[PDB]
Amino acid sequence: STITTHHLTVPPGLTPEEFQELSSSIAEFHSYRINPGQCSSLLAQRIHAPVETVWTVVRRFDKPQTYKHFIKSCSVGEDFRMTVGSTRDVTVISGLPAATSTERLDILDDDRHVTGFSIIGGDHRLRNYRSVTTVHGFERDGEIWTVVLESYVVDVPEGNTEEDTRLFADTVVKLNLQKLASVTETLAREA
Amino acid sequence: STITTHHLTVPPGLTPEEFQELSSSIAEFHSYRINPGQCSSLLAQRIHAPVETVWTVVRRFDKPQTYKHFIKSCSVGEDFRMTVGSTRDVTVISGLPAATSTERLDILDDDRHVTGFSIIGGDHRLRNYRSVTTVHGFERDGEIWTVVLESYVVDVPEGNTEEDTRLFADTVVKLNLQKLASVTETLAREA
Ligand SMILES: O=C(O)c1cccnc1
Ligand SMILES: O=C(O)c1cccnc1
Ligand SMILES: O=C(O)c1cccnc1
Ligand SMILES: O=C(O)c1cccnc1
Repeated sequence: STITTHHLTVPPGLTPEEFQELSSSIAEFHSYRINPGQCSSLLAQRIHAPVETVWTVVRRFDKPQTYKHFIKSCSVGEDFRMTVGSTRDVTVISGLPAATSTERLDILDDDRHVTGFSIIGGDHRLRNYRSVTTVHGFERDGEIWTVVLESYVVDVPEGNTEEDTRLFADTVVKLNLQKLASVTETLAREA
Repeated sequence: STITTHHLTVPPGLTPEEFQELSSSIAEFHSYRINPGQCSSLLAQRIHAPVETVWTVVRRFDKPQTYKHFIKSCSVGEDFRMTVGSTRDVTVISGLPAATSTERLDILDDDRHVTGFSIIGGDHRLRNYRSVTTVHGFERDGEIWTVVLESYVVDVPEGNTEEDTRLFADTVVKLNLQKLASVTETLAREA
């Protein structure tokens, strides 16, 4: 069993200068104790939009389709409120038949701009997948931008390599972070 | 058995004016005879780059990773030449374990800017999938842009709805057309 080292390595998508400003946040929110047979990754996406514009989208646990690809539908409770412990039933059209992903809201901090979720059921999902997303505001000479960090820990399926597990999960997260950046940059350019 | 109607409907991503200029091309290259249990779709993507810049990328049958997502690797023959009938073995990391997709080059027309392929083997692939991609140059008041059309026909898996089959395939094609547009627009902005 070891502690992940995401705070010691510049993630793809981030400059070293930005990283040095985020060291304590990555230590606090994007560190995991991982066992053999588990892997973990940290991904970053720069967004030319204000933090609260990005956070308003990121934080909608009931509307993953607004920032993620391959979401056919998402159902929550009749009296769903945005509280830790809530679940969502996502139908993912990344293959046929569409898969069910039952996901738990693990963290929601509107002050610190932190959220995260765990896959707790469904079919054809990653085993023991948990992720955390944080949103960070940057300024330089009056210019403003945002950095989104997203990390996960996941079990490596027996019969699969850690290399492929990481390649799959990284590709999904990165593509969704790119959708997040497009959606929020459009809102920023337009509103 | 019917003939598809893609030439009578403006596809998503295309203006009616552009469509009226492409009617004969869609009839020629993007029409299929479909049987019950089959479905077909036409997708469009506008690209702010010259046709030959787009075609140079689109036409590389041996390098799908340059315009498509979730491609872990692509292997061709030792003396692979870009000829109809050639095959490629693509490793697709859209899930675990990665899938093998064996694909046949069906069409390659460098004059008309037409290509297409068929899935002829592998695992966890669509059954009877065939697609055709065409690239078209547009001009207006000196300004130049490109339109890429991509259509497919595919079998609807027994147990799946045509709605979900079309949603899956459309999402993949559209996302890859978006990567094509980013890659070629970057080349255009830079070269
Ligand atoms: O199987 C594929 O080709 C595929 C599945 C999901 C996402 N992208 C590609
Ligand atoms: O965030 C997701 O939904 C996700 C991320 C990685 C892999 N599979 C799903
Ligand atoms: O299973 C998923 O969440 C998934 C798989 C491929 C592509 N996008 C998402
Ligand atoms: O072009 C592809 O590789 C493709 C398109 C739709 C569905 N699956 C794969």
